[PDB]
Amino acid sequence: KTKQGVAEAAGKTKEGVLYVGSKTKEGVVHGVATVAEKTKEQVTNVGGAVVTGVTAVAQKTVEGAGSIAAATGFVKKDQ
Amino acid sequence: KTKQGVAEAAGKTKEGVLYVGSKTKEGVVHGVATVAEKTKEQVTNVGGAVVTGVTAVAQKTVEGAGSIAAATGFVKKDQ
Amino acid sequence: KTKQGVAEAAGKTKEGVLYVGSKTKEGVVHGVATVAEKTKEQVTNVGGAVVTGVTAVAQKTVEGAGSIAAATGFVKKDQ
Amino acid sequence: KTKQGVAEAAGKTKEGVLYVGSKTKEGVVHGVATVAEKTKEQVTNVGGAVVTGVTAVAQKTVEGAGSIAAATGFVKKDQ
Amino acid sequence: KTKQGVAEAAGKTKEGVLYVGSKTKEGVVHGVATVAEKTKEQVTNVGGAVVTGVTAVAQKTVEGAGSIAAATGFVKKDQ
Amino acid sequence: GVVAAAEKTKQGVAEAAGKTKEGVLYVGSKTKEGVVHGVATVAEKTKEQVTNVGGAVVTGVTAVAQKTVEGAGSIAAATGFVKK
Amino acid sequence: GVVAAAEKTKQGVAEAAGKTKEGVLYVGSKTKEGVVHGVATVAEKTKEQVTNVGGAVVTGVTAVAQKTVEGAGSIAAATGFVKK
Amino acid sequence: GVVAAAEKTKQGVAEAAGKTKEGVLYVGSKTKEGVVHGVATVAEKTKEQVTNVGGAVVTGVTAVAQKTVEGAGSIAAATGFVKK
Amino acid sequence: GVVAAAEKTKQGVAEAAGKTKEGVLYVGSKTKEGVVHGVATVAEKTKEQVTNVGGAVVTGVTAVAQKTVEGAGSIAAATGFVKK
Amino acid sequence: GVVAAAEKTKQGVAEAAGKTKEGVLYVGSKTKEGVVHGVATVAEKTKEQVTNVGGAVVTGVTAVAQKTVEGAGSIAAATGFVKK
Ligand SMILES: Cc1cccc(C)c1NC(=O)Cn1nc(Cc2ccccc2)c2ccccc2c1=O
Ligand SMILES: Cc1cccc(C)c1NC(=O)Cn1nc(Cc2ccccc2)c2ccccc2c1=O
Ligand SMILES: Cc1cccc(C)c1NC(=O)Cn1nc(Cc2ccccc2)c2ccccc2c1=O
Ligand SMILES: Cc1cccc(C)c1NC(=O)Cn1nc(Cc2ccccc2)c2ccccc2c1=O
Ligand SMILES: Cc1cccc(C)c1NC(=O)Cn1nc(Cc2ccccc2)c2ccccc2c1=O
Repeated sequence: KTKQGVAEAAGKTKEGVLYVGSKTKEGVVHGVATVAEKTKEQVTNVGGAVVTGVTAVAQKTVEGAGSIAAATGFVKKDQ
Repeated sequence: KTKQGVAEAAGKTKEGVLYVGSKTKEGVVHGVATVAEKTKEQVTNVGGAVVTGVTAVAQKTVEGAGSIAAATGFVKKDQ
Repeated sequence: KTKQGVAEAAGKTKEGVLYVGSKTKEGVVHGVATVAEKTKEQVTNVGGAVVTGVTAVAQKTVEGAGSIAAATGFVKKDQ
Repeated sequence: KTKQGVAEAAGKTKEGVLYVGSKTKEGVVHGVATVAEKTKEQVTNVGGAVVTGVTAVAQKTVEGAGSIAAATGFVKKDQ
Repeated sequence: KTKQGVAEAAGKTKEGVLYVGSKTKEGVVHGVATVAEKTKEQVTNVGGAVVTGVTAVAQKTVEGAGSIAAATGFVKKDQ
Repeated sequence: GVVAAAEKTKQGVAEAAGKTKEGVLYVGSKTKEGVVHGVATVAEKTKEQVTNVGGAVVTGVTAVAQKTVEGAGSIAAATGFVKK
Repeated sequence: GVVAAAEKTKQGVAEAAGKTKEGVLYVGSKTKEGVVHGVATVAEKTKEQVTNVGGAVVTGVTAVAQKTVEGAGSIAAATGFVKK
Repeated sequence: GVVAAAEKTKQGVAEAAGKTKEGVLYVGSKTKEGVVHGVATVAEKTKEQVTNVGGAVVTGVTAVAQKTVEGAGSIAAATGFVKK
Repeated sequence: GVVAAAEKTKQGVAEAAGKTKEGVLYVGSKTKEGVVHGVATVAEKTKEQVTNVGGAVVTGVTAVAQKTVEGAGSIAAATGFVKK
Repeated sequence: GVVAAAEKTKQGVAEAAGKTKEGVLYVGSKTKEGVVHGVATVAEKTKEQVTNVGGAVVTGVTAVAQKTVEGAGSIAAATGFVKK
């Protein structure tokens, strides 16, 4: 047997109130807040990559090798 | 047997209130806040990569070798 | 048997209130705050990489060798 | 048997209030705050790498050799 | 048996209030604060690496040899 | 007077404002005003006798959460002769 | 007077403001005002006798959370002759 | 007078402000005002006798959290003749 | 007068401000004002007798957290003849 | 007068400010004002008798945390004839 990333909860009672709960989070992006007020942005681009936004990426994979989650704002000119 | 990243909770009672809970977080990005007020930005790009934004990347993988989570703002010209 | 990164909690009572909880955090980025007020930025880029933003990367992997979590703002020209 | 990075808690009572909790943190970046006020930045880049932002990287890996968590602001020209 | 980086707590009582807790921190970066006020920065880069930002890296690995956590602001031209 | 001008450009923005008053903004925030969370009570054999004559009595297991803006929040108020 | 000008450019922004008053902004924040959290009480054999004559009595297991802006927050108030 | 000018540029920003008053900003912060957290009480055999005549009495296991802005926060107030 | 100018540049910023008043900013901070944390009480056999005549009495296990801005925070106040 | 100029550059910033008043900023800080932390009380056999006539009495296990800005914080106040 093998357990990985497992949340387990067990409870037992006779009389009263019983609460049992389990939660799991794998590859989760939570709570991203961004505010821009009275911001001046001037961009001149000639054949390049410019990124000034908000990016939130969450990736979960099983048995995956060589995977890329996020590749933002790049110039790739391989031969 | 083998346990890795396992959250376990157990409780037992006879009379009263019982609370049992378990939580797990693997590859989680939480609580990213960014504020830009009265900011002046001037960018001139010629064939390059410029990144001035907000990036939040969370990646969880199993049996994955050579994986890249985030690659932001790069110039790659391999031969 | 083998335990790694395991959170365990156990409780027992007869009468009253019992609280049992377990939490686990692996590869977690939490609480990133950034403020820019009245900031002047001037960037001139010619074939390079410039990064002036906010980057938050969290990566969790199992059985993964040679993995890179974050590679930000680089110029790579391998032959 | 072998235990590594294990948080364990056990409690027992008959009458009253019992609280049992366990927490684990592995590869966690917590509480990063950055403020820039009335800051002037002028950057001229020609084929290089310039990084003036905020970077927070957390990586947790098992059975991974040769892994790099963060590689920020570099020029690599291997032959 | 072998224990490494293990936090253990045990408590027993009959009547009253009992609190049992255990915490573990491995490869954790906590509480990084940076303030720049009225700062003037002028950078001219020609084929080099310049890093003037805030970097927080936390890496936890098991059975990993030759791993690098952070490599910031370098020029590598190996033959 | 407030004047903003932009002449002979390719892309131009000219904004002029006399008086400006900003307001409140909440982006990805959580608020808790007057919140009761997680109350557990266990009673086995409780004996209670109450004799109330012209008054306010609050007994037992009571959980009250109140949020008042332009008024008063009371649990037990035994008053008299409230005028105007 | 407040004047902002930008002449003979490719990209130009000209902003002029006479008076500016900023406000409150909450980005990714949490607030707790008047919050009761995590109360546990165990009672086995409790004897309680209350004799109230023209008053405010609050007994038992009581958990109160109050948030008042322009008023008063009271738990037990035995007053008299409140005017204007 | 306040003047800001930018002439003969490729990218130019000209901003002029007469008077500026900044406000409060909370980015990734937590606040706790009037918070009761983690109260545990165990009572086995409690004997309580209360005789109240024209007053405010608060007994038992009491947990109160109050947050008042423009008012008074009281637990037990036995007053009289409150005017204007 | 306040003057800011930038002439004959490639990238230029000209900002002029007459009067500036900064405010409060909290980035990744925690605050605790009027907070009760971690109170444990164990009572086995408690005998309590209270005789209240025109007064404020607070007994038992009491945990109070108060945060008042423009008012008074009281636990037990037995006053009289409060005017204006 | 306050003058800032930048002529014949490639990248230039010219900022001029007449009067500036900075404010408070908290970056990654923790504050504790009026905080009660870690109180443990054990009582086995307690005998208490209270006879209150026109006064404020506070007994038992009491934990109070108060934070007042523009007011008074009192635990027990037995006053009279409070005017204006
Ligand atoms: C809650 C409570 C219980 C028992 C004893 C008392 C004194 C209180 N407190 C208050 O009534 C507070 N109050 N007073 C007034 C004014 C007023 C009250 C009664 C009669 C005539 C005028 C009021 C008017 C308009 C909207 C709200 C309110 C308010 O909220
Ligand atoms: C809570 C409580 C219980 C018993 C004894 C007392 C004194 C209090 N406190 C208060 O009533 C505080 N108060 N007073 C007034 C003024 C007023 C009160 C009563 C009658 C006429 C006018 C008021 C008016 C408008 C909206 C709110 C309020 C308010 O909140
Ligand atoms: C809480 C309490 C219990 C018993 C005894 C007392 C003195 C207090 N304290 C207060 O009532 C404080 N107060 N007073 C006033 C003024 C006022 C009060 C009563 C009657 C007429 C005017 C008030 C007016 C408007 C909104 C709030 C308030 C407020 O909050
Ligand atoms: C808490 C308490 C209990 C019993 C005895 C006392 C003296 C106090 N303290 C206070 O009432 C403090 N106070 N006073 C006033 C003024 C005022 C009070 C009563 C009647 C008329 C005017 C007030 C007005 C407006 C908003 C708040 C307040 C406030 O908070
Ligand atoms: C707490 C307490 C208990 C019993 C005895 C006393 C003296 C106190 N202390 C205070 O009431 C302090 N105080 N006083 C005043 C002025 C005032 C009070 C009563 C009646 C008329 C005016 C006040 C006004 C507005 C907002 C707050 C306050 C405040 O907080």
